[PDB]
Amino acid sequence: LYKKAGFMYAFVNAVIYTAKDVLYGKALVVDGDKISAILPVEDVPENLQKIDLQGNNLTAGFIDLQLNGCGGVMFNEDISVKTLEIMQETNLKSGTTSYLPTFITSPDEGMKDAVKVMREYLTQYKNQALGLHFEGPYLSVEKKGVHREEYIRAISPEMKTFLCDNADVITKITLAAENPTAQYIPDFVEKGIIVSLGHSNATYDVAQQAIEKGASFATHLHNAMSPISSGRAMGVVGAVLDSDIYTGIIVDGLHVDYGNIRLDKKVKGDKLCIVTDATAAAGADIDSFVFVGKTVYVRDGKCYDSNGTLGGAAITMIESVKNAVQEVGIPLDETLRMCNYYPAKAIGVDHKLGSIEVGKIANLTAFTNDFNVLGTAVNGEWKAN
Amino acid sequence: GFMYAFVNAVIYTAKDVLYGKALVVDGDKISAILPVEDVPENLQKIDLQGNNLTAGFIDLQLNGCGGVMFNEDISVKTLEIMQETNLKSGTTSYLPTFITSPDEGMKDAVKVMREYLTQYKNQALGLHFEGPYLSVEKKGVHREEYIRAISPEMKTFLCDNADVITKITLAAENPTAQYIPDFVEKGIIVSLGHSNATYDVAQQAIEKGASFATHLHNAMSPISSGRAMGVVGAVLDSDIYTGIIVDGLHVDYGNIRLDKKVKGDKLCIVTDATAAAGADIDSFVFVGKTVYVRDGKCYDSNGTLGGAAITMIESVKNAVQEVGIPLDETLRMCNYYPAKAIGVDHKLGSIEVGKIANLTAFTNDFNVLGTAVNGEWKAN
Amino acid sequence: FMYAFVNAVIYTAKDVLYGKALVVDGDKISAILPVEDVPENLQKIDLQGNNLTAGFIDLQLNGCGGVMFNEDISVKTLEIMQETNLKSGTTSYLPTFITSPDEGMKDAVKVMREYLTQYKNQALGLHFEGPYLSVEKKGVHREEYIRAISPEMKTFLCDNADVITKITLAAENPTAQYIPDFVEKGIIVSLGHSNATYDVAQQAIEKGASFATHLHNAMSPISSGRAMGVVGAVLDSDIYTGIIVDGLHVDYGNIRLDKKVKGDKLCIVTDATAAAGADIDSFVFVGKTVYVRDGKCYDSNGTLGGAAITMIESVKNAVQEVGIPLDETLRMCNYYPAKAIGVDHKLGSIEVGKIANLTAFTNDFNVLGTAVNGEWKAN
Amino acid sequence: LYKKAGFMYAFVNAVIYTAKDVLYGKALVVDGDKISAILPVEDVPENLQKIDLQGNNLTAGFIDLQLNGCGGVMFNEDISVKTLEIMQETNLKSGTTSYLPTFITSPDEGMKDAVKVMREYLTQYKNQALGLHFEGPYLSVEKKGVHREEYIRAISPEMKTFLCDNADVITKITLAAENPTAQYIPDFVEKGIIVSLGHSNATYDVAQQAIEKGASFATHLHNAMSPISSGRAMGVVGAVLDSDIYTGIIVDGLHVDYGNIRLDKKVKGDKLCIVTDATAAAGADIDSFVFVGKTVYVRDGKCYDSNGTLGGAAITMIESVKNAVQEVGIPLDETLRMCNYYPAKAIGVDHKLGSIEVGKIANLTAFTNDFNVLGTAVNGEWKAN
Ligand code: NA
Ligand code: NA
Ligand code: NA
Ligand code: NA
Ligand SMILES: [Zn+2]
Ligand SMILES: [Zn+2]
Ligand SMILES: [Zn+2]
Ligand SMILES: [Zn+2]
Repeated sequence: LYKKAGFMYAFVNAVIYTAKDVLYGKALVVDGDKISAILPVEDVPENLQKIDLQGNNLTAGFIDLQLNGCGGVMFNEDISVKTLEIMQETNLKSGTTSYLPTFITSPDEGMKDAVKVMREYLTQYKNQALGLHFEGPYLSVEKKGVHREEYIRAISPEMKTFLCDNADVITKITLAAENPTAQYIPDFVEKGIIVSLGHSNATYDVAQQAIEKGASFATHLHNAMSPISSGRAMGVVGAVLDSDIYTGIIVDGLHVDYGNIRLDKKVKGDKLCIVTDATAAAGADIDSFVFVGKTVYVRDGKCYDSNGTLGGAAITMIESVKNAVQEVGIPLDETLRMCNYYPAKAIGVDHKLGSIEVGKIANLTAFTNDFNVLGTAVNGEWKAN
Repeated sequence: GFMYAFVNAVIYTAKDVLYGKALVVDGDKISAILPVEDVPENLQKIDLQGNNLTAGFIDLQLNGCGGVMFNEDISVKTLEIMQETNLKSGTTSYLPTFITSPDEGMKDAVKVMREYLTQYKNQALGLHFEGPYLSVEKKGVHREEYIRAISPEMKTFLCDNADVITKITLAAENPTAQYIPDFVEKGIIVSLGHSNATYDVAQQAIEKGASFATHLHNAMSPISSGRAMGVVGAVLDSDIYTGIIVDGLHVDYGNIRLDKKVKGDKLCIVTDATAAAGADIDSFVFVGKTVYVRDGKCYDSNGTLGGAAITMIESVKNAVQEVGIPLDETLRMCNYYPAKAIGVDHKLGSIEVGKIANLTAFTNDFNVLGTAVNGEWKAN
Repeated sequence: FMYAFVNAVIYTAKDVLYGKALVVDGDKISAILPVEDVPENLQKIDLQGNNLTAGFIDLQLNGCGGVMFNEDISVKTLEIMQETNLKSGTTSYLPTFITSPDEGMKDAVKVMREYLTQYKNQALGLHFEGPYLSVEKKGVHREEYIRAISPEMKTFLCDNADVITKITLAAENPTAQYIPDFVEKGIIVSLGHSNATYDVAQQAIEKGASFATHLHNAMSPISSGRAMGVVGAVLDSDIYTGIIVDGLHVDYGNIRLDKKVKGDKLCIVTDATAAAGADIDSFVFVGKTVYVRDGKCYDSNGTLGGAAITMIESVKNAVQEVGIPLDETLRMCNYYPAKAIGVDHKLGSIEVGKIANLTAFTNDFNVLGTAVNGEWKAN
Repeated sequence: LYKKAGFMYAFVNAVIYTAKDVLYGKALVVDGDKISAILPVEDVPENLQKIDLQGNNLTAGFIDLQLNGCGGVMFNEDISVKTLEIMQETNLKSGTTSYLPTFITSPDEGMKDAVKVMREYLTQYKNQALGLHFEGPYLSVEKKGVHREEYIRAISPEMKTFLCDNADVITKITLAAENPTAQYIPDFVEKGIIVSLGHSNATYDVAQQAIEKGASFATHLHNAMSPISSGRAMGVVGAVLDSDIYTGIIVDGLHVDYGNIRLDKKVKGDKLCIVTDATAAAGADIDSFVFVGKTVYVRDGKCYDSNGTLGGAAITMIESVKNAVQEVGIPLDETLRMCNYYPAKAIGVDHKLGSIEVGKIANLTAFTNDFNVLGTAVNGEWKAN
């Protein structure tokens, strides 16, 4: 009624990266919040409103599976619907239409606050911030990174019930394979929570046991992980590489050498996902921020604490696309799949998001060949950058 | 040597698709491939506005264009017009194609090719004699009264003039095929075409040295049964390079899908174009036969097609949008593979340092922005 | 009853296994395990380093071992064809009943249904090749019997779909209107003996046809750049297709091209006749005299009337003359035909829980024996 | 020459692994020391005597690029032509027809003795022991392994001249990328010596510099190398993997976990070579041997000195083929290439050795599908096991 869902409109004069094809000479019709039609550009009804993308690129909006903050805010430091709204709006400037608010190692009280804020946000917004990613606290202090040792712990039976009871707003939990909490991996998976390995010093065998129990993701590969340290000690890194699970990797050139990403892409193929792991530094100009009481300084696109340990990243998805194409040498269409289609599959939202197919949600990103985002559509709502 | 740079382009090198790079031209050569932010500040830049840059296209079968036909006006001026017309659709090199007709015109065409080559490099490269040593059953629009078998005198003439003859298309069942080893030894590419030969007779010609096949499917014995594979089957079941027309009228797009799957990096795109390409005409004459031009189709009185009205950049669009070949692979079918098919790939057909700066810039709706020929840039 | 095959290279359809044993339990594949883990007291068949794979499935087979299903419509014929098949590694097949009067078709349905009350996973179901063909591509099929289906015969076939696996018909025959009806009833529809244009053949595929019968043979070919025919529609499609690999029906070079295009959709069939696995000089095939001279079956005019080849002989030719790798060739004889007719959940590959229909063979392509429903019999 | 005159014969009833094809129904004709023809088996000239391989496999003879000893002898301990003859004869029992005698970290005098012995051996034998592999002494103390710290050193200009002057009998030198000796890599390469990286704790950058200066091989990947220890520290292992050089790897399941081999094969493709790194225990039944003053014990397939340091391998090429096929999961035809064709390419003898093609040398191995060697041909001369 009254065109509440909007007039139908069409993107024209774009190269369309659908995830399965690269389309030339086609137009993309949006109807309400859905991708309506993909048709020859000269068959678009003359009465449709048209967005002329001037020969640039159009793809499904990026999905960022690990995001602690951006645009000057941190979810841990300000647990509110407003923070989530700010992060969503900031993400659009870099082509990211959905994300997982990532809430790291901290007391039980804030975790329950996070659950309340997520459920409140989800009464108002769909297909944007999708669900919580609890990164910690059930980690290993030997691979704590910037996480506070005093909060790294094993799960109580009551907290296990709490998280299972609230699985409808929890997309992912990152935990250590050797933490006693790994006993509950089948319980989490049964409730629909993605279990991901991270901040873990486990051996190869112990990591594979957690994968066997149902862990299906690995959090920022190489960072805070036991590595392949010898021919006979493969660690969490080797376990993740020598498996079929999806894995996230940061492509800022600072967390992981581009050479390592080249190797990891050859091994992992269509199971390697790009995440930002971004902080308040991303999409803003700041000199420091607070991360669960620890001050993280921002200098030269590096986010590090006073001892030089990296605490998140300052990168965005479209910047990550550019680095993967230009420095890692991944072809553009495959790089895009690592930012939309593969993360969608990794958390099981791919029936409605992550690729350009008729009937899926019109979450979309337009971008140039020098990797500037021109605009986004979220639920069919186009907003130029 | 004048130096300048192309910037703000996606560069298709034939081996890579480069983002964030610049291309530096020095005289007639590709001098450097650099991060765009490392271009020396004293170089003028051509800003390609985010569009595409690739090696200039090479058209291995081109009868005419821009309203002229090489058979009808055998002159250096004709070759100059064809070259100038070709630039508008991204084609920086071509083989002037001279079809079935009497000996005297063939000798004129050799004289004109030599005169052209006293002046021009890396443009019209050398003659493609298409015929007359063909078969009458697969003549197409070629004149039956001129289809013949070669005399020892004309065999000597052609080998004596191999310095300006790039390719000869002949029929595998024509007695002229006995001379395939002679032609190849003199440096002439032998192409199979206009031939009704059996599979076995075609395979014999390939074994003797034929290394190309002329507009696959058109004027060829087909695969007519499980047991009769003909010339088409011999070409497909071989390692030879093959040309194909991608106008959607000479060959069904589904046939091109199959042939690409079989032939991979041996399938080249040719236009086989006529006076109608790059012009707005309704008919033209082709060795005395009028050929009508209607809706991109060139056909004679019987509806036999006589060449095409297509260009290389239009063929690129059709291969990408109708056949489903990826852009970078389609471009290779228009520059890198034809370069290799005729042995000019050491200097042309790909973007690498030290090769000739024959370049084509084009948009994603397949309009050519301009070309460089021997490093000299001209916007369309 | 439990036993294991040991000392074999096991082609499972997904992997080529070395150092493993295959345990059979009753009629099922029970376990695949390291050979040194097989208990001492478990009975073992030692395959002496030779090859083991899922039994072959022949989707087009008119007769063999001296008998023709059309000519001798009986359960005994199907038993003879099955036991003959085992000698060349073929554990399941579709009895193929060609273009002939309605009454014989009804006889075949009765016989097939009676056979299936006694035998499982062997002769699977009928292949009716014709009569709804075209006279321009009749081959040895009798022109007088090629026809368009009546509403009464359409009802009979759909009523008896429980024993009809496949129907081969021509895309330009008016019978093609009923392709969705046949498909809804569980009958595979295959294109064959058809002079259709590309467009009319693609129309039949869009309507539900999912197979093509002996590619190149009795089909309109790709006759030009612009006329792709039935051959072109099948190749430029995602449907399964059968091909004969006897070197007489189709040039090996054509099979090379067809394999390059169709990949995992190209299935090997024998299209064999009474001459396969027998020593006869001629036979009559629906009134047509077919002479047998050194492995070629042809009528007086020289038209091929079926083949004298077996599946293991086709494997050899596919490997040695076409150049297809052994593991891929075997898939064209078990896994891909199982998928083409929808029995791949129980047959066609070596996976735990599937039926133990198995074939053991040497590297010069002699069959050492078979298991059918787990029951091993050496050649 | 009162040895047997070279004649013509054929192998029939074999599956032939040529390195480019797997042939069924073919025969292989030998003429003198050359592969003469590959023909349909029915077309074999009827006058020829025929070896019937009874349906088993036939491939080019294996080339072992790292071999310290076998059959009860160690080249370091008995620097003699007789030692090289015993190793070659022992090698035949496991399908290996060529090898590089490996001489480890030792004083200059022994190195000069080895050059002397290698040159005299090559006056008598072709296509067998091909030339020396000097593994050390220009290594690093931090990754010395079983090599004596007191002998690890940097090369003098006189010893550098000696090695370069004798490059005609030296196939390969393994050195550490951070050893000052690495400055001479271009000199060694210009003289025709393969430079391999090994026993090196170098950073990724220093290792890539050595590769840039001409190093084209890496010695037993993972073993005695700096690993990829984090996202930002890729070490020698990462430099080798993220390059196009050939590298050798031990496939005994004890030096390198099979999962690591899986990963390295996915990364390296046709650049990964199998070596044995074997010792006097290979092809013998001994409980110990001496290796430059140290007793090395043979226990449960392991070779280790009294303090438990690994000192070579007890594995043969055919056993490694079995492990690569059954434990790593590499297809048989690709596994064979890692044992003949790729090592041939790695040291530049592929024009004459390493594959079954007409005109190449008839160095051949016949083996069963339970990976027992039935026999070999060396320079066309067949000898059954
Ligand atoms: Na959830
Ligand atoms: Na020439
Ligand atoms: Na059925
Ligand atoms: Na040397
Ligand atoms: Zn973390
Ligand atoms: Zn022509
Ligand atoms: Zn038939
Ligand atoms: Zn070592």
